[PDB]
Amino acid sequence: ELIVNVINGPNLGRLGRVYGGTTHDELVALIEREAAELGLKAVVRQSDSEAQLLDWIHQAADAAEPVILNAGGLTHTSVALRDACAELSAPLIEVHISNVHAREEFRRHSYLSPIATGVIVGLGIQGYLLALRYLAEHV
Amino acid sequence: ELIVNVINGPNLGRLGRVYGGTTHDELVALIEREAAELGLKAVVRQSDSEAQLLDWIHQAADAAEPVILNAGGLTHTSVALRDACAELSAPLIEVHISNVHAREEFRRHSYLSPIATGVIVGLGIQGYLLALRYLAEHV
Amino acid sequence: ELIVNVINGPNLGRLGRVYGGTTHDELVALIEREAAELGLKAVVRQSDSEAQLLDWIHQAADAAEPVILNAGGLTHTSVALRDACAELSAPLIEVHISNVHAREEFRRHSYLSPIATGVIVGLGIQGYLLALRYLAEHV
Amino acid sequence: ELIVNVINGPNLGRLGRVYGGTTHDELVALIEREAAELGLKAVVRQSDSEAQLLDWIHQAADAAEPVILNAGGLTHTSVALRDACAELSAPLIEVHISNVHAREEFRRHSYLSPIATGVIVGLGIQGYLLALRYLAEHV
Amino acid sequence: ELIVNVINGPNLGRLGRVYGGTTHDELVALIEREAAELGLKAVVRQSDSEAQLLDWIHQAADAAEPVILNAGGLTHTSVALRDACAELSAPLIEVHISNVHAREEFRRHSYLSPIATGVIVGLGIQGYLLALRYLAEHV
Amino acid sequence: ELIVNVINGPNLGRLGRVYGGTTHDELVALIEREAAELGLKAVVRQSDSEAQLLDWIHQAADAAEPVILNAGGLTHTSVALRDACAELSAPLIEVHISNVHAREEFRRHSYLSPIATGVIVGLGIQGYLLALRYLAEHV
Amino acid sequence: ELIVNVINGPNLGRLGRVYGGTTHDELVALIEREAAELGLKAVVRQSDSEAQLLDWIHQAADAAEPVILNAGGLTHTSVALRDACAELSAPLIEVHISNVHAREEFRRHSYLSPIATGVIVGLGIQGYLLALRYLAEHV
Amino acid sequence: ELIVNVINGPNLGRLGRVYGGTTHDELVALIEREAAELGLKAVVRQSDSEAQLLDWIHQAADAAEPVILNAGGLTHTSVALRDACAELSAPLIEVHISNVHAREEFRRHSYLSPIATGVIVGLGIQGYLLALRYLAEHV
Amino acid sequence: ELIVNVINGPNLGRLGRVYGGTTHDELVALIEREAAELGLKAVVRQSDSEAQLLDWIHQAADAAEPVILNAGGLTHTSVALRDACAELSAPLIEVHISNVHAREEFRRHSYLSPIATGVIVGLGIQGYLLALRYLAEHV
Amino acid sequence: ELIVNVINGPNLGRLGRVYGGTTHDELVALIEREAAELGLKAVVRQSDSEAQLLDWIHQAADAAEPVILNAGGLTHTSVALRDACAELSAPLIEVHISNVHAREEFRRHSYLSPIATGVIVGLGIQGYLLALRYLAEHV
Amino acid sequence: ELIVNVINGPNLGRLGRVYGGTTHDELVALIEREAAELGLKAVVRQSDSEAQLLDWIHQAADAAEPVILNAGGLTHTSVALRDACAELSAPLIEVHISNVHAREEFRRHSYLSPIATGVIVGLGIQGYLLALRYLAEHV
Amino acid sequence: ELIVNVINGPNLGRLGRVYGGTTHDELVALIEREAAELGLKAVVRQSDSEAQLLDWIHQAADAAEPVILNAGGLTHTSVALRDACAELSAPLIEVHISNVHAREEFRRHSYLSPIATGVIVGLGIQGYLLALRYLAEHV
Ligand SMILES: O=C(O)[C@]1(O)C=C[C@@H](O)[C@H](O)C1
Ligand SMILES: O=C(O)[C@]1(O)C=C[C@@H](O)[C@H](O)C1
Ligand SMILES: O=C(O)[C@]1(O)C=C[C@@H](O)[C@H](O)C1
Ligand SMILES: O=C(O)[C@]1(O)C=C[C@@H](O)[C@H](O)C1
Ligand SMILES: O=C(O)[C@]1(O)C=C[C@@H](O)[C@H](O)C1
Ligand SMILES: O=C(O)[C@]1(O)C=C[C@@H](O)[C@H](O)C1
Ligand SMILES: O=C(O)[C@]1(O)C=C[C@@H](O)[C@H](O)C1
Ligand SMILES: O=C(O)[C@]1(O)C=C[C@@H](O)[C@H](O)C1
Ligand SMILES: O=C(O)[C@]1(O)C=C[C@@H](O)[C@H](O)C1
Ligand SMILES: O=C(O)[C@]1(O)C=C[C@@H](O)[C@H](O)C1
Ligand SMILES: O=C(O)[C@]1(O)C=C[C@@H](O)[C@H](O)C1
Ligand SMILES: O=C(O)[C@]1(O)C=C[C@@H](O)[C@H](O)C1
Ligand SMILES: [Cl-]
Ligand SMILES: [Cl-]
Ligand SMILES: [Cl-]
Ligand SMILES: [Cl-]
Ligand SMILES: [Cl-]
Ligand SMILES: [Cl-]
Ligand SMILES: [Cl-]
Ligand SMILES: [Cl-]
Ligand SMILES: [Cl-]
Ligand SMILES: [Cl-]
Ligand SMILES: [Cl-]
Ligand SMILES: [Cl-]
Ligand SMILES: [Cl-]
Ligand SMILES: [Cl-]
Ligand SMILES: [Cl-]
Ligand SMILES: [Cl-]
Ligand SMILES: [Cl-]
Ligand SMILES: [Cl-]
Repeated sequence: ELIVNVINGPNLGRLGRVYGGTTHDELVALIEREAAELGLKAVVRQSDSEAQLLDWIHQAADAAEPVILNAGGLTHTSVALRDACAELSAPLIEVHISNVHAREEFRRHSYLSPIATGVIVGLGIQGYLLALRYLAEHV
Repeated sequence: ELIVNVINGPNLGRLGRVYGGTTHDELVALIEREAAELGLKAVVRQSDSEAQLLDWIHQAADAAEPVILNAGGLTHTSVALRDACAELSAPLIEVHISNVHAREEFRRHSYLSPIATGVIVGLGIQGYLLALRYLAEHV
Repeated sequence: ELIVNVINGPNLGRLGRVYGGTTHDELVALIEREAAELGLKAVVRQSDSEAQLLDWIHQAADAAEPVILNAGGLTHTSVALRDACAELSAPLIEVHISNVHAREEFRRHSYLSPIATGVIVGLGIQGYLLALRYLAEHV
Repeated sequence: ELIVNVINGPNLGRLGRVYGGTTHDELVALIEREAAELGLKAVVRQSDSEAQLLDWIHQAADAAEPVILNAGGLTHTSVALRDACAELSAPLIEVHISNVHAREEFRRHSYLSPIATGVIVGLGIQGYLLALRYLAEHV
Repeated sequence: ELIVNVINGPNLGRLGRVYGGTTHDELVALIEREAAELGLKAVVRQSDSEAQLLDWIHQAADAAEPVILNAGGLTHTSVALRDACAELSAPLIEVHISNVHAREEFRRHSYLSPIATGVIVGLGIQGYLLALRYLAEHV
Repeated sequence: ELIVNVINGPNLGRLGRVYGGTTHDELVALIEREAAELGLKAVVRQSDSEAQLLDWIHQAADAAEPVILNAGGLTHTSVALRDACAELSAPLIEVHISNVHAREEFRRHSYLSPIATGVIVGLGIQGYLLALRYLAEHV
Repeated sequence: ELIVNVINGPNLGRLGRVYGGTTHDELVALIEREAAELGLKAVVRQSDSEAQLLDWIHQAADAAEPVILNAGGLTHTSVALRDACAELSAPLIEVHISNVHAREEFRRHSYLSPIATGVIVGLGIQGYLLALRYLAEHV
Repeated sequence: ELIVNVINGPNLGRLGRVYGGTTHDELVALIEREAAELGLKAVVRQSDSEAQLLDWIHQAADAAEPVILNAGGLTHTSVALRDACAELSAPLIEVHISNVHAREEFRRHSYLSPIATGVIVGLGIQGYLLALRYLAEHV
Repeated sequence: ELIVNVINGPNLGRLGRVYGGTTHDELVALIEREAAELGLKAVVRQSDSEAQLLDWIHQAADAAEPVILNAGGLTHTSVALRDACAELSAPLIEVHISNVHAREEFRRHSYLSPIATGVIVGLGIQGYLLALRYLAEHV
Repeated sequence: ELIVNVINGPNLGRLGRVYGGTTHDELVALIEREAAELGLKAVVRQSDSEAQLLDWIHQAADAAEPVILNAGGLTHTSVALRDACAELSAPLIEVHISNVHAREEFRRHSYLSPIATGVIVGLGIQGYLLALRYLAEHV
Repeated sequence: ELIVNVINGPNLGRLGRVYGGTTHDELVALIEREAAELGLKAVVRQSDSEAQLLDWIHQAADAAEPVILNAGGLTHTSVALRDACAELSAPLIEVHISNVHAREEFRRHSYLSPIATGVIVGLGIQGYLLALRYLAEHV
Repeated sequence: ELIVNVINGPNLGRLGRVYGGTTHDELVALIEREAAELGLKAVVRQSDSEAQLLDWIHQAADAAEPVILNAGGLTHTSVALRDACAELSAPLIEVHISNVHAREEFRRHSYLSPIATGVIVGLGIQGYLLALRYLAEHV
């Protein structure tokens, strides 16, 4: 179907001021533009609140919509986020802008990867665009 | 520039008979077709021999050409492969067809990821295509 | 005394749609019915927000009321939740609907168990009812 | 059906002289009284001999009768006990009188929990009674 | 410059009812009094909400103001908090009222210490005052 | 009372030629000046000899005088130093000039912290001055 | 010489009702038949009692007779069994019916293998027969 | 069917000059002789080249022929070898001439055992013969 | 008082045929002779049965008699033995004939030492005699 | 022969003001008295200096005299002390006054025990006397 | 005798374009020149193929010639290489050009060092020359 | 320049009575002779006192003279020694006479290697001579 949810977690609202010079609004505009090219509709949301993130994931579970998720630090710490993402019946693509394996050791474990469909790391902001293209070819 | 090397390691010659139903020749034809669309030239090679893989990586180092590398099992075991890939001055994108984080614990460490530019896992054969598209936008 | 607090953490609002087919409202009605049978009053609350959970625990600490707590994923990750529960002077019973020891290894550690009075796991929704009955016999 | 086996392992014969002031005979009389209230028949047995415990578990496997098991120290050490309990087709409820998570680190692993239906810890002698009530509601 | 942010995390609102008999309002009044003595202005804030804490840290990053941070339990669990604190360009002093090394083993790791300027533990409420004095000598 | 012992361990005699540009004699003069301001007497001693350090600690134990201790490398290696410091009945403040948590992993464990009153790290030479001020307020 | 002891440990009396459909008596009859073919005499014994197993091993030590040993769960837990088997001067062949390496991680360590002559796992009941044939060729 | 592949890995060409006095050609002649006795045909191959080993395993996968494999050092290091052996649909028997559990700790883990049918260790060269006999009884 | 229990666990009945050339009866006669010299009565018992050992320990707990215990392999494996020994109100001296620290790594942990009064290892059979002499001076 | 060296390491000079109320001089007088009873000569020495301890051990190595050694904290930290003690050709008995296994985890490893003849822990000051008696019976 | 084998493993053919500016041919010429000075003959070989390396080691084993070996990445990964080197009866000197202990943690373990005569690391290309000089003095 | 410091740590004064038959004075005479051949001056010092070793290292730091250091046991235990050696601006060569990797596991970690220029192990006393020759070629 058309709709794809792009969910960013804590601190991703500060993009542009490791993660590069593009701002979160620029990111939204890039995503929406690529999604229209692809025949999808992208709904892009960001929150520093875990409960707010869980609500958005819950809604994608009930609507059976795919999710492209950059959980930020919660990647490495939240079992609650993992359990909500485990209910999604449509694909889940875990995105990271930086290469989490070229940093601290503790960033090289994700609670999320074992239940995601796939993972894209280190490809910068284009990683989101590439995740979108995967989803457009997989319907 | 135009040229991109796609290097597959041991056992990837057997694709199609976890990794899906597409054969290695089909993979080559998909890659070459997408690369022409993108304005690149893809040189796709596969070997079960580590020394053969090292030679191909060496040549990409000397020519300063990017590499999209699916090292297979060597991902988790070869320091020699890592050291040769560390000499590449152009981007290196680590690809895995399956989600290595939804399998055995020992597949969740890569010698390669810390020196790659980025990593794509679990997106099937499309992961190669997406890696190509990253490289076409990054020249 | 009469009052018992039943606190559910993140994702437990979604019960019924591992954790079984009963909904969170059904759970509330089962608990309140069993508590009246037992001569207690049950106050049942659920939140995906850690701060909201901490507030409820704080209030039970100040009122010296017992707590039956199913913290969900926070069980395995929150030191903050643990520290607030450590102030309770009345009993704390840790409940889990599923058997956390028949799942992933990371679910077999609880920040909570060392400061709880006791723990009930794998007995489904009845675990809450049984926790209530323990508290009715222990006043 | 009516019958429930309550099996205590080594040292539980010494109850009453961490584990509280009730004796093993008092425990038997409490259990039998609660089981009659519930419409069940409780057969309560205790042994310091692992082979004797294995025989009792074997017999519950062949008769398809549920077991409430407090294995004492064997909880943390016996793979043999685990393997016999794994054959039970009726529910197995692991009971501990003390909170094993508020003690030594080595008491926080059980060979038994991964194959039990559920686990009750730290609720004192009432834990047995509560296990019985779970079984009476689950037939 | 004059301004110093003092940020307390979850449960620190309950001070006074390990952490001693002074209340959070008393703490605020002590800090403000010492800061005026020193020629600074202290802005003291407390929240049980991680997102609220992240917002305050974000604002100190944008204003280039120093932070004295007692994150409570989040010290040991939050990568998100760490990443926001890593953006601060002015000093960050990690404070703990209790000696975290004389307690549970899990309190002896901090996500925060590697990116802080310095750390003060076990000196009670005076630790905040001493952190202030460090900052007044370092401008 | 008036007297405070400031004990520096191996290599701290070389300060000034990570640890900054102030010399050990300058440090002594700074400490003595701040201690007089505070109404105390500071006795500052440095040795590369563990036995010499143990003797000084022994004497503070017998006199019931507080100690501010920067043990240098011995922090991470000496159980003997720990055991002598455990006899002190007056406060012990562990000081480190550098942030030991922003360095090698092996510097992030101290034999000393669990028996100290408190710990100050990364605040440079001022850490000693701040430790003094804690002791002047705590008599 | 002619005699070979075949010793089965706890739970192996229940064979036939992972370990397959053959019963312990059938196993005995298969072994005795193969041993006669080979010119040996097989003495096959089974016990759920560790002390009973130790006695049988002791007797093989004093008689200098080889042992084919399937210790069941005791494989992974008993140092006492290991020490008695270490006295055997004739060969000891450790047998397991299932593949212990395709199961839980804890089954992949044996106290016995380092002192055995050799080990056969995963070959079902034939493993015993093959162990016998090894011993008939090694006299 | 008749055919069984016996594959030896690196260094096994040097047998006879821990592993005993029989040469690799003697081993081949022993195997072929026992296989004819059993009504099978044994094809025995040895290589120090991992790629050569992978090719032989690939061919057994395509022909659906059983494999008796002594991978030598590759046992403990190769994920590539493991993945090729995982495709075999006929039985795989892992053989080791020495007892790998009476040696260095690092020899007590095999990448191969979890996907083999069964494993024979420490029975010398007879282990191959016994593996053959297992396969002759299992068709 | 006069009576001292000397309890030997599994395999110690075989002394004399690492542990030296003295037999268990010789050991008994040496102990009884030294105990009479010392004004005590020694009751020396040995069993390969854990339940039998637990019974003897239970009886020493009820009589408030000291125990000198060489548990053999059970030292390193039994939590049940530990828990029964923890009830003894008179001294418990753990004896080992061999030096358990000059052997396998797994012999360097004892479940028993943390609850014993003291431990004697590597002094051969004299260790028992020395334990007796400690008890004669400690009444 | 007659002579026995009793060597105490750091902090043991402070005995009497865990380790009990006897002073180091009292200890010396007790030892010398027991040694004369036994027909030996005891030379008792104590130092907080590792080099001084090494010299004394060196001299016992050259004279081939036994050593009873309580190294204090150095037990757990010094490889240098271990290597010098490894040269002794006469017996070495490691003594500890307290039970090192009922304390911190880090006290339960000794660099010394693997090269000692034997070890006595937790028997208080009598442990020295008992070590002497072992040596008098072993010449 | 005169002959010394110098064996370089994978990637060492690329020297000169961490490892410095000298090329592999320059290295060969330096070695041969120093070996003639010393009265030896140096045979210097390099391969990226493990099987090729094993063959060269095999030949040195059969000829009883010493080996100076820089295995590159295989140092840290190959058990096969280790086992072939373990057959050498003449000295084996492990050489590394860089300091492997000032790099990643995984480079600080060698499969080779425990069976080598000696190891030289971090001395650059001169390390080979120094290894030669050791061998010339040791015949 | 001409001068090279050769520093030996604890127990190396006892050479000659694992480490071979040459005495420390013989070692000094060998070193001085080789150093004169090379055009250097060797100053060779040995101490069992860590403080004495630190003083010598300090002096080499201030004079900018190279150091060849065999720290003995302190290699594996001293952070203080490491920190003083880290100040040296001229090369530091870590020498060990024995192969520390063919011994106990605990000898295979050095605090020193990560800050040394290079390391020579297992080449006996010649290792010192070879270290000298490295330094003569590196000025
Ligand atoms: O987009 C990223 O690279 C990242 O997910 C963002 C924040 C961090 O906490 C993650 O480690 C990486
Ligand atoms: O493409 C893959 O999924 C993989 O790289 C292939 C072979 C395996 O050894 C890797 O673990 C995953
Ligand atoms: O109720 C349960 O079973 C659970 O507490 C709920 C959510 C999960 O995160 C816990 O692991 C188990
Ligand atoms: O009932 C109990 O609390 C326990 O099962 C009894 C004996 C101990 O060994 C277990 O750890 C706890
Ligand atoms: O101030 C403190 O001591 C602390 O930061 C407060 C709450 C706890 O979670 C930390 O461990 C310590
Ligand atoms: O003052 C310091 O920062 C330190 O205590 C000095 C020397 C080092 O060994 C400690 O790690 C830190
Ligand atoms: O025969 C077997 O497969 C086994 O020895 C029997 C019982 C289990 O406890 C062992 O893990 C395997
Ligand atoms: O046959 C053997 O015993 C072995 O497989 C051969 C070579 C070694 O690397 C294995 O550890 C054992
Ligand atoms: O007496 C002994 O040395 C020992 O207790 C006896 C049997 C073994 O299992 C223990 O490790 C040591
Ligand atoms: O005698 C003792 O108990 C001890 O050896 C003395 C000092 C401590 O450092 C040891 O841990 C125990
Ligand atoms: O020569 C060296 O420094 C090295 O052996 C070469 C390649 C790397 O893989 C080793 O870690 C070091
Ligand atoms: O020279 C040596 O081999 C050594 O440095 C000397 C003493 C020991 O403590 C080191 O482990 C090795
Ligand atoms: Cl996970
Ligand atoms: Cl890595
Ligand atoms: Cl990844
Ligand atoms: Cl915990
Ligand atoms: Cl539990
Ligand atoms: Cl388990
Ligand atoms: Cl960290
Ligand atoms: Cl500690
Ligand atoms: Cl700290
Ligand atoms: Cl073992
Ligand atoms: Cl595995
Ligand atoms: Cl095995
Ligand atoms: Cl323990
Ligand atoms: Cl050790
Ligand atoms: Cl001990
Ligand atoms: Cl190794
Ligand atoms: Cl290090
Ligand atoms: Cl090394």
